[PDB]
Amino acid sequence: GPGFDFAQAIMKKNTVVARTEKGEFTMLGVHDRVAVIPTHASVGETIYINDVETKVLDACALRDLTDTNLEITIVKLDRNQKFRDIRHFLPRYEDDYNDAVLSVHTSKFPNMYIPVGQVTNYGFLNLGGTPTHRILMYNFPTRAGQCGGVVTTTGKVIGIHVGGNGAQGFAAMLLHSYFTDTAKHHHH
Ligand SMILES: *[C@@H](O)[C@H](C[C@@H]1CCNC1=O)NC(=O)[C@H](CC(C)C)NC(=O)OCc1ccccc1
Repeated sequence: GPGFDFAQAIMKKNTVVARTEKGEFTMLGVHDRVAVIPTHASVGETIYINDVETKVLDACALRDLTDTNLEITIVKLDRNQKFRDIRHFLPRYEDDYNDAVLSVHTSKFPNMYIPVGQVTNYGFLNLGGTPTHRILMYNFPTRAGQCGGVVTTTGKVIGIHVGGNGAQGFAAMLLHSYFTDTAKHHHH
């Protein structure tokens, strides 16, 4: 069946409730003090993490080389706790997946597992008015309150939930190379 045990281990050790001016989002911690949140959360200079105001030391809204939104924002947080390093659970490449789980961690839903079934590399989506790339699709009627939700199969953390049209849901891909130590460049 679905990898419920894996999703639960990821929720236990690597998720927190994040709250911006746009409301609450499940937030996946990736390594050290680096986490991700859907870009439409509109992250600013500070953010609530588990209802604790926290300094946002960096925020990078990912876009691809066509200058198209990827709907992922990576943040660096001023907190004492380190996140378990889960980078080795991220996919190297784009892919399709079987029998995935969507897990939510908010105030309203502290832990929440939804089997969404098959996940297809959808590609381009006009995501409520914003052209977006690298989208994963599942045939499940996801709802408000689920954004940021972590999409997993066993051994792989494959994306975070960003939208849904009433019949399908949509996640932004997570790729391993989003989080490697790289080069020295001016990004703001
Ligand atoms: C989470 O903030 C929320 C989840 C949507 C909401 C309804 N059901 C879901 O799964 N995301 C959005 O509302 C999202 C925000 C954009 C700025 C990314 N917009 C959205 O989902 O629009 C509906 C739609 C999605 C895909 C094709 C056509 C319409």
